[PDB]
Amino acid sequence: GKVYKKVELVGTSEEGLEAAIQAALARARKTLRHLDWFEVKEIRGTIGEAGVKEYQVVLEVGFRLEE
Amino acid sequence: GKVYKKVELVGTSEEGLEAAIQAALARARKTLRHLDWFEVKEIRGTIGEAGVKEYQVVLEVGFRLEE
Amino acid sequence: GKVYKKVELVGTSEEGLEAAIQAALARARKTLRHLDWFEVKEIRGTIGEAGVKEYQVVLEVGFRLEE
Amino acid sequence: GKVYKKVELVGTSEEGLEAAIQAALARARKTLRHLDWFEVKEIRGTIGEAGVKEYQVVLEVGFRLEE
Amino acid sequence: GKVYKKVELVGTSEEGLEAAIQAALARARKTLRHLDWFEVKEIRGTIGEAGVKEYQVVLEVGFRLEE
Amino acid sequence: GKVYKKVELVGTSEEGLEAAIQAALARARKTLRHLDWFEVKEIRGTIGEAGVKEYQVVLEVGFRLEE
Amino acid sequence: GKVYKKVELVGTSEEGLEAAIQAALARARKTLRHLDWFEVKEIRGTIGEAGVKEYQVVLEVGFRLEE
Amino acid sequence: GKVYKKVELVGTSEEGLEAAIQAALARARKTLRHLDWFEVKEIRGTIGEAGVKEYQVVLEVGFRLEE
Amino acid sequence: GKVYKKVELVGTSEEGLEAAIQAALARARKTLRHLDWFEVKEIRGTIGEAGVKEYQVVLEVGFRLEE
Amino acid sequence: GKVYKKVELVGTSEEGLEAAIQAALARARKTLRHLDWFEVKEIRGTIGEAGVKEYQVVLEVGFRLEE
Amino acid sequence: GKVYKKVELVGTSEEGLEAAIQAALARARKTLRHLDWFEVKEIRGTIGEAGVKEYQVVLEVGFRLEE
Amino acid sequence: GKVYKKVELVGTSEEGLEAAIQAALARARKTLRHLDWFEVKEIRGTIGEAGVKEYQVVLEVGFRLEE
Ligand SMILES: CC(C)(COP(=O)(O)OP(=O)(O)OC[C@H]1O[C@@H](n2cnc3c(N)ncnc32)[C@H](O)[C@@H]1OP(=O)(O)O)[C@@H](O)C(=O)NCCC(=O)NCCS
Ligand SMILES: CC(C)(COP(=O)(O)OP(=O)(O)OC[C@H]1O[C@@H](n2cnc3c(N)ncnc32)[C@H](O)[C@@H]1OP(=O)(O)O)[C@@H](O)C(=O)NCCC(=O)NCCS
Ligand SMILES: CC(C)(COP(=O)(O)OP(=O)(O)OC[C@H]1O[C@@H](n2cnc3c(N)ncnc32)[C@H](O)[C@@H]1OP(=O)(O)O)[C@@H](O)C(=O)NCCC(=O)NCCS
Ligand SMILES: CC(C)(COP(=O)(O)OP(=O)(O)OC[C@H]1O[C@@H](n2cnc3c(N)ncnc32)[C@H](O)[C@@H]1OP(=O)(O)O)[C@@H](O)C(=O)NCCC(=O)NCCS
Ligand SMILES: CC(C)(COP(=O)(O)OP(=O)(O)OC[C@H]1O[C@@H](n2cnc3c(N)ncnc32)[C@H](O)[C@@H]1OP(=O)(O)O)[C@@H](O)C(=O)NCCC(=O)NCCS
Ligand SMILES: CC(C)(COP(=O)(O)OP(=O)(O)OC[C@H]1O[C@@H](n2cnc3c(N)ncnc32)[C@H](O)[C@@H]1OP(=O)(O)O)[C@@H](O)C(=O)NCCC(=O)NCCS
Ligand SMILES: CC(C)(COP(=O)(O)OP(=O)(O)OC[C@H]1O[C@@H](n2cnc3c(N)ncnc32)[C@H](O)[C@@H]1OP(=O)(O)O)[C@@H](O)C(=O)NCCC(=O)NCCS
Ligand SMILES: CC(C)(COP(=O)(O)OP(=O)(O)OC[C@H]1O[C@@H](n2cnc3c(N)ncnc32)[C@H](O)[C@@H]1OP(=O)(O)O)[C@@H](O)C(=O)NCCC(=O)NCCS
Ligand SMILES: CC(C)(COP(=O)(O)OP(=O)(O)OC[C@H]1O[C@@H](n2cnc3c(N)ncnc32)[C@H](O)[C@@H]1OP(=O)(O)O)[C@H](O)C(=O)NCCC(=O)NCCS
Ligand SMILES: Cc1cc2nc3c(=O)[nH]c(=O)nc-3n(C[C@H](O)[C@H](O)[C@H](O)COP(=O)(O)O)c2cc1C
Ligand SMILES: Cc1cc2nc3c(=O)[nH]c(=O)nc-3n(C[C@H](O)[C@H](O)[C@H](O)COP(=O)(O)O)c2cc1C
Ligand SMILES: Cc1cc2nc3c(=O)[nH]c(=O)nc-3n(C[C@H](O)[C@H](O)[C@H](O)COP(=O)(O)O)c2cc1C
Ligand SMILES: Cc1cc2nc3c(=O)[nH]c(=O)nc-3n(C[C@H](O)[C@H](O)[C@H](O)COP(=O)(O)O)c2cc1C
Ligand SMILES: Cc1cc2nc3c(=O)[nH]c(=O)nc-3n(C[C@H](O)[C@H](O)[C@H](O)COP(=O)(O)O)c2cc1C
Ligand SMILES: Cc1cc2nc3c(=O)[nH]c(=O)nc-3n(C[C@H](O)[C@H](O)[C@H](O)COP(=O)(O)O)c2cc1C
Repeated sequence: GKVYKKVELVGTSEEGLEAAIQAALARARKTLRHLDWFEVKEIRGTIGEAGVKEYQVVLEVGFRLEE
Repeated sequence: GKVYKKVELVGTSEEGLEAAIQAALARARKTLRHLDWFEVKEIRGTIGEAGVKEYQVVLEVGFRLEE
Repeated sequence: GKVYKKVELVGTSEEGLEAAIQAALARARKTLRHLDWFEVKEIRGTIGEAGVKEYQVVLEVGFRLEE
Repeated sequence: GKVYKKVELVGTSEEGLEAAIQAALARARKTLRHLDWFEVKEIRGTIGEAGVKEYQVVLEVGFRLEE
Repeated sequence: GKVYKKVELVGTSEEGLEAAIQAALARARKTLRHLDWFEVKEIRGTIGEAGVKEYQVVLEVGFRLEE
Repeated sequence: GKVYKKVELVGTSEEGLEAAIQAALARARKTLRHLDWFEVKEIRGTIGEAGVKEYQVVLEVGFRLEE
Repeated sequence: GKVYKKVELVGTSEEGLEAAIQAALARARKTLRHLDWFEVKEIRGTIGEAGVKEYQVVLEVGFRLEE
Repeated sequence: GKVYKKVELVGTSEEGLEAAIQAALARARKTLRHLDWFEVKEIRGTIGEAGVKEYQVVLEVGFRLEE
Repeated sequence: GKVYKKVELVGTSEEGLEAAIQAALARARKTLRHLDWFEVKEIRGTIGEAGVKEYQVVLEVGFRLEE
Repeated sequence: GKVYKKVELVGTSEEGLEAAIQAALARARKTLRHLDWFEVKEIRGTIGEAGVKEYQVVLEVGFRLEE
Repeated sequence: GKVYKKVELVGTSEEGLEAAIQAALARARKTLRHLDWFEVKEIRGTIGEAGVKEYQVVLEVGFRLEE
Repeated sequence: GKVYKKVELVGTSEEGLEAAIQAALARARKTLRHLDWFEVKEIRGTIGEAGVKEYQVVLEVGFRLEE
């Protein structure tokens, strides 16, 4: 009946984990419709002078295909 | 030489597992050419009053890239 | 806000995979309320004289906790 | 000597990841005694108009069995 | 005391998943004795014009070694 | 037909691995009926002055559900 | 801030593993901009009369999304 | 140069884990030559009136192929 | 050319996940130079009377080796 | 319909990874018919005075069963 | 607050599994302070004329870092 | 009896995979004694204008502890 597609995005943020996830989802929303669920695959990031520099949440986003 | 792409789809069906897989592949065939193989990643679904409500087969579909 | 619980069941059937899943969900329904989704963890079984004897679907069942 | 049990819960929250984990543990505390440790199995969630709608932390909770 | 061996087979069928599993077990029975249990490792297949062309169930078969 | 449930326990012992497994199964037997099989998921433990202090075997226990 | 996308390709070559990876990346470069990193997921291949016939490197390619 | 083969066996014993492993290796030694190393894949078993009934160590055994 | 080393740390914090990661990286920075990236392996923790007591992020830290 | 068997071999070579894989397949070819595909499970090896001493590619080889 | 380090050791013994684990922890204790917990990653070993020759337990050891 | 330690290194090279592994092992040899075996955990790398820029082999190196 219904068919969904999953797309793997990496959301990044210097503020936090929630912000990194939201960054990815805010970009998906600009282009994709019927965004339904997400799955966090891994949490990575870079290290700077002040500790964590950039949080990087690797993310699978599922959306319903039209037509 | 050849390069293939894999795309992750979720086929759903109220009838059965085979029907769920076929639903995903029937939607892929509308848009993609040179579909070659698939790999079932996981089997999930929803529960209703009569037991299984919707079978949901998470699926990787491999196809040959042109040019 | 909401909290769900997951419970690991193994549904068995001599007839097929769908029947094995349905057996587990039919038993869960007798006792548990607000059954929402399931996840197939593995498919196993026994072998007899006529091939497959019993299909055994190891299954995670998610339901909403009350109150 | 001692025997512990592990139970798989899914804590949900619209506010954040920490709130989702706390939701699950607050519900466990109402019913279970000698809660000791937890293990995050996966982080999932739903998508709405404003990005993340509901954070969902799938969680294993370990507690000491009495007697 | 007892020692079992596991052998990895791939059963294929154009008709369905159950038929693929049965194809592997029917071939094992021709040659091996004391076949006891099986474990499905992965589900793959090929794609044709009519959707799924051949279902391919990768399968571990366990049997008791004699003597 | 039949439906089984799996429950995740952690047996602990200062004496050894076998004693840790037996501790979990001895506690299960007090409360659960038709215990059939177990699966070791992981082996952990604590460290003291004399080496290993407590062996901790994380364990899945499968039993047949009644009625 | 930044958002990356990951795409799963399978590079193939009769010459070697490096050539298979390079095949996939050369095809990505024709169409995608800001290609940054790759991750080898698995190495497979076909067998002919002279041993290995075609090396097949399944590959995840990460690139920065524009705008 | 050298080629090794791996074979998956399941050693069982009512006495203990070490005895289960040794049961598998004692049977391998009767038939196979140049046995070099082993890898424990999982530890399972059955449950009886007195706790553990039979320990079952699933095992990969590596040996050098002749010629 | 370049060689990096990875070290596995567990950062802990009573405040949150981000604080737990930062605690680990702040300790690494005291002793190690050329810290570049991190990978979260798992998220665990302890439970107290107020829910989560201590967040524990198991973490791999990668840094470039000198000379 | 068709049934395939998978066999786990370890090909070794002092010259390189491709040579290690080819060593395994060249030995399989001597004894087995209808060799079709392979899957690299892991890459290991030994260390000597001059760096890598022996590359060791653990390999699954799939072939069609006759008759 | 607190930061722990994990180190991966392989304890070996001809006597048994418990002895292999203890061998690793006895060596760690000579050099490292505040050893707290361990995690068994895998169980391997070598094969001789009399069956198992050497048990080899690959082990992660966690200890609290000072100051 | 014997105790080994494992250390996780990432060897990099612009020339190839073998060169990346050798880079890691050549650096280990400068400082560590009784290097015995290695295990490749993952293969990653960076992308430049000419395809692959730097191969990066994440590697576990095992060596016998002295004394
Ligand atoms: C390049 C790329 C990142 C740009 O992404 P993007 O900005 O989201 O662009 P897309 O065209 O993919 O956007 C979605 C499209 O599907 C439509 N769409 C949105 N929601 C949809 C839905 N739920 N179902 C079906 N179609 C949908 C949109 O209308 C849009 O189509 P449009 O041309 O009418 O505007 C992206 O297209 C990509 O990575 N695709 C694959 C590229 C690739 O891997 N190449 C192969 C190299 S070997
Ligand atoms: C949105 C989406 C789901 C729509 O699905 P769809 O029905 O397949 O629509 P598409 O436009 O992708 O159709 C397939 C395209 O692939 C092409 N194609 C099919 N098979 C091909 C092959 N073997 N080789 C090369 N191209 C091929 C088709 O010709 C078509 O392109 P065209 O419009 O130039 O003729 C899909 O485009 C997509 O996932 N893109 C979004 C990716 C994404 O997540 N973007 C980033 C968001 S932040
Ligand atoms: C090639 C192969 C698929 C042949 O399949 P097959 O049709 O089942 O043929 P078999 O040789 O296994 O015949 C069955 C054998 O198992 C024995 N057997 C059956 N049940 C048994 C049991 N429960 N306990 C012990 N032996 C049993 C039979 O007696 C027979 O042995 P026999 O020839 O001494 O009489 C399979 O044997 C194989 O893949 N061999 C290994 C190939 C390999 O890996 N090569 C080395 C690496 S290159
Ligand atoms: C078939 C497919 C692989 C072909 O890819 P391709 O030929 O290499 O190139 P595409 O046309 O998809 O992508 C190139 C586009 O991405 C853009 N792109 C490249 N780098 C980009 C970047 N970093 N950021 C945003 N966009 C980028 C290019 O400018 C181009 O866009 P434009 O032509 O609209 O200006 C691709 O269309 C695809 O797989 N899409 C998804 C198909 C799918 O899953 N279908 C659903 C079936 S159910
Ligand atoms: C011992 C062993 C390594 C020998 O390897 P080998 O050099 O390849 O010898 P094989 O017996 O496997 O040779 C292949 C056999 O199967 C046949 N065979 C080859 N290709 C075949 C195919 N595509 N389909 C069916 N059979 C095939 C060959 O003709 C040969 O049979 P034959 O001797 O009856 O002529 C291997 O047979 C083996 O691992 N056996 C199992 C050992 C084991 O684990 N048993 C339990 C001990 S605890
Ligand atoms: C059933 C089974 C476990 C019993 O086999 P077994 O008791 O170990 O005896 P096998 O003959 O197979 O293997 C031992 C033989 O290998 C040979 N051998 C031993 N080690 C060897 C090695 N290192 N290299 C090459 N040959 C070796 C020996 O000569 C010995 O006796 P042989 O002269 O008859 O060949 C085994 O035959 C089997 O599982 N085969 C595969 C079954 C299968 O999956 N086939 C397809 C069915 S769908
Ligand atoms: C004990 C321990 C936790 C303390 O960690 P620590 O505070 O970082 O102490 P270190 O010994 O690593 O000191 C850091 C050293 O690394 C050096 N270093 C830092 N960055 C470096 C870089 N990027 N390249 C090369 N060297 C570097 C520093 O210069 C310093 O060297 P110094 O002694 O010349 O001043 C840690 O040393 C340890 O776990 N070592 C291994 C213990 C072990 O497992 N042994 C076997 C037990 S069985
Ligand atoms: C920074 C670092 C990589 C430098 O590595 P390095 O170049 O190999 O230098 P090291 O001093 O650690 O290693 C060589 C030492 O190990 C010894 N060694 C070599 N082989 C040995 C063996 N098999 N058994 C015991 N010791 C051995 C050498 O003799 C030498 O000791 P010595 O200088 O006292 O004579 C290393 O200090 C490190 O990674 N430490 C851990 C970092 C860490 O996790 N710290 C905690 C931060 S929060
Ligand atoms: C060779 C090696 C195994 C020797 O192990 P070792 O027996 O523990 O010897 P170390 O020198 O590390 O001694 C342990 C140190 O940890 C310190 N220490 C012990 N417990 C501690 C704790 N919990 N917190 C902080 N420091 C602690 C000890 O005091 C000692 O340091 P000190 O002698 O300077 O006072 C070495 O430590 C090692 O594995 N280092 C890694 C080197 C490496 O990776 N090489 C680069 C590869 S290219
Ligand atoms: C394979 C798959 C995984 C899903 N995972 C989740 C989950 O992570 N959490 C959740 O709330 N919903 C999950 N969903 C349910 C989807 O959000 C569901 O499709 C949506 O609620 C209704 O679908 P629709 O787009 O047809 O309206 C999942 C659905 C599928 C197909
Ligand atoms: C990584 C990968 C995985 C594949 N898996 C399968 C498989 O699951 N089953 C199968 O029959 N063929 C499998 N194939 C073979 C493809 O179907 C093959 O590319 C096709 O048969 C011929 O390729 P073509 O598109 O160039 O004609 C696989 C190929 C690749 C690249
Ligand atoms: C298998 C297992 C896993 C554990 N994991 C953790 C951990 O994640 N973090 C932690 O602080 N304690 C962990 N613990 C320690 C428990 O919290 C421990 O049982 C408790 O601190 C003391 O036990 P008690 O209930 O008998 O008082 C673990 C214990 C077991 C049995
Ligand atoms: C490691 C292993 C896995 C097994 N898994 C299953 C299972 O998937 N389902 C099942 O019904 N029996 C399973 N069994 C039980 C076997 O079927 C059992 O050996 C058989 O019922 C009785 O053994 P026998 O050949 O000595 O008569 C398993 C046994 C072992 C050794
Ligand atoms: C999740 C993720 C994984 C990455 N893995 C690697 C790695 O495998 N090796 C590497 O050199 N760089 C890796 N990078 C770093 C990227 O190459 C990095 O984004 C690039 O060097 C700079 O990003 P830019 O496109 O914004 O300039 C990774 C980055 C992300 C987001
Ligand atoms: C992939 C593979 C895995 C191995 N694992 C181990 C191990 O677990 N422990 C060990 O002591 N030796 C291990 N070895 C080393 C073998 O025992 C080695 O082949 C033997 O010591 C010497 O080989 P030979 O049969 O040619 O004499 C391994 C070898 C290979 C090929």
